[PDB]
Amino acid sequence: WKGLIHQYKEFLPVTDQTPALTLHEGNTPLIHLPKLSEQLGIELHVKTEGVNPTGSFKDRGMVMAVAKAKEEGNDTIMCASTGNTSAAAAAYAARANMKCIVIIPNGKIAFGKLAQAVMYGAEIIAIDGNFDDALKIVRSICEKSPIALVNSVNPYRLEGQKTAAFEVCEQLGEAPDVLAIPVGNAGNISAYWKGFKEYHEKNGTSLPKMRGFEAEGSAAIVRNEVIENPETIATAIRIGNPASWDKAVKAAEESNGKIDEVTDDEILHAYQLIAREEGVFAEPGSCASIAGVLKQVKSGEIPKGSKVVAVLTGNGLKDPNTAVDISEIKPVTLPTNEDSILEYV
Amino acid sequence: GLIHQYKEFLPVTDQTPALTLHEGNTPLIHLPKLSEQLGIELHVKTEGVNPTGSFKDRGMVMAVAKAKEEGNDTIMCASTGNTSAAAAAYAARANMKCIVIIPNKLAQAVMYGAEIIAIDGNFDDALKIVRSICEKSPIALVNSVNPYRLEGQKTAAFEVCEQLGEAPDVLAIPVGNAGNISAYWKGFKEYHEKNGTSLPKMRGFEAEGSAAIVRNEVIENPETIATAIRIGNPASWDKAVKAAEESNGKIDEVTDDEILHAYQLIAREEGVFAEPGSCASIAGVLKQVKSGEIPKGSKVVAVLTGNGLKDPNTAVDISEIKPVTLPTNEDSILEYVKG
Ligand SMILES: Cc1ncc(COP(=O)(O)O)c(/C=N/[C@@H](C)C(=O)O)c1O
Ligand SMILES: *Cc1c(COP(=O)(O)O)cnc(C)c1O
Repeated sequence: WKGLIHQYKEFLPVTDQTPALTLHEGNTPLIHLPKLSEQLGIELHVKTEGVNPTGSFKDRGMVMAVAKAKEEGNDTIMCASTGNTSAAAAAYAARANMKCIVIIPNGKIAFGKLAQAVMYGAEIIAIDGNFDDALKIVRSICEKSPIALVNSVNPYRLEGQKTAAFEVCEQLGEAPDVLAIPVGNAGNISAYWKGFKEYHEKNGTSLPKMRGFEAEGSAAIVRNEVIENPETIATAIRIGNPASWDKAVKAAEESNGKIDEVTDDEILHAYQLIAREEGVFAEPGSCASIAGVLKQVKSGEIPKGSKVVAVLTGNGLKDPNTAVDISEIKPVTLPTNEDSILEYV
Repeated sequence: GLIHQYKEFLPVTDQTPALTLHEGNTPLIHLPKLSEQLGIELHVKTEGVNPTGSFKDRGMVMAVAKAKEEGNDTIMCASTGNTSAAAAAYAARANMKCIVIIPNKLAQAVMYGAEIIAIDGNFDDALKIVRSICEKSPIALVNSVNPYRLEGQKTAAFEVCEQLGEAPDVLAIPVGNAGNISAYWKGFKEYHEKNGTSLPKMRGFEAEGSAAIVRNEVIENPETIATAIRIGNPASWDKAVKAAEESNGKIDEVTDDEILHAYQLIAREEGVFAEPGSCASIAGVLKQVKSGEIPKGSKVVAVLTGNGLKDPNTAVDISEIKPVTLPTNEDSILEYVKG
């Protein structure tokens, strides 16, 4: 396995002049969750994108966007980020010998992502505004500067991210009934749908129902209005004006899917559920896909017996502070005695 | 699944459950820029992509699968580090309880469902009581003395051979308790005798403040920023020594400054982020290339044992890249961007 550009070049806008950039991204596990599957009465798998080199699915788009930006002659890339896009941008820039400038919302990106941006060598600019404010600035600057924009409005980002749908079909042996996915800036749900349509066209696989889930306090698509003050403890998807809004809606309509919302309480519960029941640790915003499966299994929007693939978009180590916060452990102190300890259990 | 992939090398029976979190098969990444600068062909085995973020997962999936096979219903260890996280995730995946005993970060382990119990002793007291409990109950001990952890961990050497297409000249690897260097060596020997691959020189690296094997003396209070390898009395000490001996290798030491320098270097130059303890393998490669013990033109695999996200505090603390705080205003941001 030598990275996405090599593996899927047949589906990518790459030429012999594209730099052979890779951090061995892609090819992530599709993990069957038999306990949750039996509890829910469905066949549930998780695409664990936390295994990608910078710990999220953003690596898929970033390797494409950075390579094309280099192929186009740039020495500098820029993005706004809730943390995972900036971490991917900074790593691939470092790998590609390019400068990386990132604009992040002060106090609103997970601590692991800040460590990454710092430990990849990005020029980090923190603003008092939110992600939506940062993206507006970054797009404005890149219109007027010799700096390549690598946010998801760069179409090369979606070309890389659609490979995830290719893998899901290859790993499941068929397309799933449901692709459940978190929605922040909405590029990823759009990319998966493009991937499923291209695979349907080339290989005959069926078309999943695209089921996206915003966080309630940032569910701009669900509310059908721009959210000027989005909030959620799942700061990855704390995004109130998704730049791929229309593409996401088109993906739900064309796939007979839906973009739904889940509450923060529901997110945190799914967050603990997969770690406790299956040994799978994903960051809170990723667990919106699992909260969404729980919500729609109950309502019947996901019927029993469905083959469901939920995307866990980011590693749980991205956000140590949420895990520390909700896992209040005040361990009992016991005498050093076999009977004391065994009896307490 | 690692157990499935390598069952011919593993104590797998028809009764072994198919336990997996899809650990293993981790990337082996060529570092072309560092390679050019050093005059070697340098690859890194990036074990931080394992499920809990450490190579430990290799050994824990094997130990827990065997524990479940025997009919235990609980896993127990005394630890606070990556061991506790790995044991707890595989316990949860195996549908088993997990108990961690600590002397008076654990959040990941607790997320996986580990029950934390503190005792009024030191870590030695904790390991002693864990062993006594496990000897008398259906609670399996998964501290480092559990042999199945070495068996699991040896698969990393099989992967390196299959990923390179040959054994490397040099396997550079951190040494904490020294389980890992012995697992890799055992794996190379088995792969050599079965498939004809060559035998690498095993090059282990301790942090100088915790370098018990290098100093040939138990270090009572070991020190280093690299918490993963702050082990003052390596449990697999002699096994590691014989591994370096059988393989014409060496166990060496690196300073914290060297570790931190490698830490920052692989991240800035190659986009590869590993936890500080892991970067001892890179610091040692730098040190032994400069000393000629790694000759120019060697094919070298350095093992990056853990995810850099394991330790965000060191990353921020030691870096001089500090985020600059700017008004939400394009003009002031453009002017800084040229500034
Ligand atoms: C972990 C995680 N999950 C889901 C999403 C949302 O995916 P989307 O709908 O935007 O394609 C993000 C987005 N992170 C971006 C916005 C960032 O890091 O800047 C994310 O980091
Ligand atoms: C456990 C660990 C080590 C030490 O490996 P040993 O087998 O004890 O020599 C090094 N780095 C990380 C990240 C670890 O988890």
